[PDB]
Amino acid sequence: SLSIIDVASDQNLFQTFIKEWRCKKRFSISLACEKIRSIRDDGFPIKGCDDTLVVGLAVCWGGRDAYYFSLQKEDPSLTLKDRMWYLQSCLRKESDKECSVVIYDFIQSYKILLLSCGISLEQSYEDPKVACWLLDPDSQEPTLHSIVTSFLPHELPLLEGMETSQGIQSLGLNAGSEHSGRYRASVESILIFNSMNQLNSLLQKENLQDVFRKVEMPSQYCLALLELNGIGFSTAECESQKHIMQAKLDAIETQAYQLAGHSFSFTSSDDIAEVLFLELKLPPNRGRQFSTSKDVLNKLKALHPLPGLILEWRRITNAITKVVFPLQREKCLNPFLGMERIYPVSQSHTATGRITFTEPNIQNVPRDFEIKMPTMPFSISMRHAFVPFPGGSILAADYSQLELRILAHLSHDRRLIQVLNTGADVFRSIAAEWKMIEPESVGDDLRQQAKQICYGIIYGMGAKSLGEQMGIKENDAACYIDSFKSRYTGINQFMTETVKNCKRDGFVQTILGRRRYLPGIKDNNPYRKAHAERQAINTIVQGSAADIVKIATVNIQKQLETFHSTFKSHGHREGMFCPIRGGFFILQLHDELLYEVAEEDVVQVAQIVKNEMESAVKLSVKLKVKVKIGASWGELKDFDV
DNA sequence: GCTCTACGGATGC
DNA sequence: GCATCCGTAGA
Ligand SMILES: Nc1nc2c(ncn2[C@H]2C[C@H](O)[C@@H](COP(=O)(O)OP(=O)(O)OP(=O)(O)O)O2)c(=O)[nH]1
Ligand SMILES: [Mg+2]
Repeated sequence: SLSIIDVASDQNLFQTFIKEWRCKKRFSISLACEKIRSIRDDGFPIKGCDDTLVVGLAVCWGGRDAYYFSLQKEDPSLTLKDRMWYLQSCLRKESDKECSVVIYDFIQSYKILLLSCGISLEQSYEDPKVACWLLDPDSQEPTLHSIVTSFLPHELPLLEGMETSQGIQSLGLNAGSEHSGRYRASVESILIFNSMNQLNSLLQKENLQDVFRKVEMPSQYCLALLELNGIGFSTAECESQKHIMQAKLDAIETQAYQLAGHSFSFTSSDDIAEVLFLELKLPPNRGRQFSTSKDVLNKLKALHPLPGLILEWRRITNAITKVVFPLQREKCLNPFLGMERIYPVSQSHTATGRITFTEPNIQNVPRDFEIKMPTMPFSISMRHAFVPFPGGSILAADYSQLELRILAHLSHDRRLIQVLNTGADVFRSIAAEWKMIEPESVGDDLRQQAKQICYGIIYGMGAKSLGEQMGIKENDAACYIDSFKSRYTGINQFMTETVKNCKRDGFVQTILGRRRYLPGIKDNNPYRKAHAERQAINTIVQGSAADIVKIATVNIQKQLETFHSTFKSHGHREGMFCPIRGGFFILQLHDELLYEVAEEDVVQVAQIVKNEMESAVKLSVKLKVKVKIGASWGELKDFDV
């Protein structure tokens, strides 16, 4: 049954444990976290919540043995200094010592080990959660109990009465359900080592271990570093943007109240519909009798401008309560950098394979949009609020149209490869063809509309929605659909091949092999089947783009680790002088790698990032990037050097 | 009958 | 009233 060995009680036992740890090439370390129970005696205070504390580690290199490395200050021969030195030495990789450390919730445990314990993990990582996601990307978030049930059933009764292993977070890190951190961490290590061995066998069966250990887990390490750095924030810039946005919101509200007389509430869809359709003419679209989406008011723009006022009000409100308040709320402070950063929580459990940041979402920050504030547009830019550290600069690296290049790779579209290799900007060409204007005289918003039209046609947009977005008839939209499909015959061939392969195999394989299972391809409902086909087409391209982005991130992290000898992260600086000099991955936009590169190495790291992103996994189409240097995320001036 | 994600407000059996 | 649904934003 349970077998926990206190390696911090006897000197000879400690030395034997250290020797066995050094001899072994695969660990299962885990973190024991309890309540304060009240500081500096019970253990290291974990950064963030002040009600939790770390007590020690639990290592299990096979079997039920759960050697517990106690970090408690209460064997006098083993002081904190020598114990921590041994822990760091055994957790440091050197002289080609292959060691696969297995850690549940690797990102959070890495952050805890660095920020509180001051221990820099440098070995390989084998997060069981990441392997579980790799097996079933579109499945729900893998709880500890879920992995134990689905991969290690025989060890299930060891979790008897352990209901704390249900809230996503590992039982080792939470402090509820009693179960003092010793037993919790030890049993957690026992569970995760064997479940990760089973996960490795399954990965070998599915031929997914190479991607798991070469790109997926190194990208998880890069995301951990991202979480320790965190995207920048300026506070004052966001305050100014909020003040201007609120002033414009008040002006719009007063103008609308003057126009319509009464004080109808914008937030109420029923009130808006009543004041628009059944009271002030404004014939409806094709209570809640009439739809009141953004598209409806956008269509009703040639009429009197109240729908435009409501659209501006809605956009400003969405920017002010969904993007401004969350940033001002979940905003931290970094005393070492002297500036107010904000650390998002990364999540790689997305369906296609992208990385999305929660609490808050830095990716869904609306870009620069002009506002009509009479006094010419103020061009409200709250991405301006994401300033880097003083003496640094954002070094964003956005791929030239990435799903297009990956499409041309996996289509054998001679036309598309020819167009993309010799830069022609397919989206600008589409805008020029649609609007009959010259390709050199197309605005940014027209370019974005053309890009969303092209991607829609790629991903099976219907004629009705195509005509609705493009402002043309159903027949004209269908004719445009056939014109686009015939122009790129390889794209259509790839679409049919994708649908056939997803129907035959039940899943779709990414460029490296991170298969996504789509049983809906066998659905009988026509809408569900069509959605499954479209999401399979989008998976093999979008997940491939995210996987290429992860490879580029891994390569850039490697190159900025060998070069620019310094701490690998701001959290590394906090745990363990001189000006800042490094890359410091801060944010990802599913095709764009924002880096908090210092001013001294702006050119060098810019060249390194561009080279490692272009020289990443190569296709029949050259992968182009547009490195943009900015004093913030707003003024990203082009950087072709 | 474009995809992926988050996320706050609106309904809701 | 948890529990989604829906509509907004980014890619
Ligand atoms: N289905 C769908 N996918 C999109 C859409 N926009 C972007 N994607 C994907 C394509 C790329 O993998 C990724 C990059 O989005 P961007 O806004 O940066 O456009 P893109 O990089 O393709 O071109 P650009 O940066 O303007 O030169 O997002 C869209 O409107 N629909
Ligand atoms: Mg791009």
